Amino acid sequence: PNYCFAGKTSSISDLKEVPRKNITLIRGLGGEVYEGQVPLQVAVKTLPEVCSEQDELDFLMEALIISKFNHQNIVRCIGVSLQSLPRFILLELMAGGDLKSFLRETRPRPSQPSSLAMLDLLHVARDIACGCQYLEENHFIHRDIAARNCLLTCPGPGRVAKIGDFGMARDIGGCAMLPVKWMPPEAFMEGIFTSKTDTWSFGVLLWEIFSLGYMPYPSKSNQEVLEFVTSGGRMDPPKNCPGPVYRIMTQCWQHQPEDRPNFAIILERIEYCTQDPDVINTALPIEY
Ligand SMILES: C[C@H]1Oc2cc(cnc2N)-c2c(C3CC3)nn(C)c2CN(C)C(=O)c2ccc(F)cc21
Repeated sequence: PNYCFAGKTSSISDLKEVPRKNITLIRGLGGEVYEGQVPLQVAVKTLPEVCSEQDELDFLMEALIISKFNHQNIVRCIGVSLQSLPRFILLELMAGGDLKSFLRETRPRPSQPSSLAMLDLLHVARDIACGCQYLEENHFIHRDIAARNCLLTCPGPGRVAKIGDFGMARDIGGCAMLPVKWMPPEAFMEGIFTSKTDTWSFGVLLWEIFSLGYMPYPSKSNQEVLEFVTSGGRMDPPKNCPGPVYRIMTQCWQHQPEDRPNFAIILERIEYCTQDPDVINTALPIEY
């Protein structure tokens, strides 16, 4: 199978095959994902040896997708190991892990009262919006911009957030498998996807970030979300969320895709929130 990006067509022959003998698995991280070494530290995405032909093409497509991107806020691909079984996709090891687990585990707590501040959250949001802007200007529609699909370079203050998973854009599973909680009305009703699909999803990711890793639409099922969103329903601000941050979310959630901001506008608004002392001086809630 072939793949086209930035006006250039590529094939499996363009993937950087890393000799299997050079790869060593260290631990399971959560097909399985392992921490590995090539010394270069890597996250090893594996293809189960017992899989369908569609699973193989999906895996090969994902390798092509990630290898052709070149941006600071998109996970790097070191190479692949497709000439040995199980097949491997070699990614940049992101020591901070996924954004969802990070937010949940690093929540300000009585023991860690200042573990995260509004500025840490704004920096993550900017980093992903910068990755989204690169995808938008390269006419790539992600389809699942969500905390679970983002990674961090380290747990510390100099962390860099990156988009780490491209399984959804690759697929294009059933109804209860569509990430309807991250989807705008024209995507779940008409199956229409544009650059404005990622804007809506980004607003939901912003809610995930500022809620510190909660599941969107608390207590609502997929069908309830579908009906809620269709009827003009929107999420409330996460706890202690400054008004200017929530305003970015509600602009991302405009019913008409044309009324939703592009990522250059999102980045300008995130930048303004970081400069605003009334935003960054707001204390995050302390979980008991
Ligand atoms: C495929 C996988 O990639 C990585 C996974 C990790 C780090 N870095 C890369 N590149 C990683 C680590 C290591 C620091 C220990 N801990 N956790 C919790 C994860 C996440 N995870 C198990 C994944 O399956 C995952 C999730 C989202 C994603 F977007 C890509 C990946």
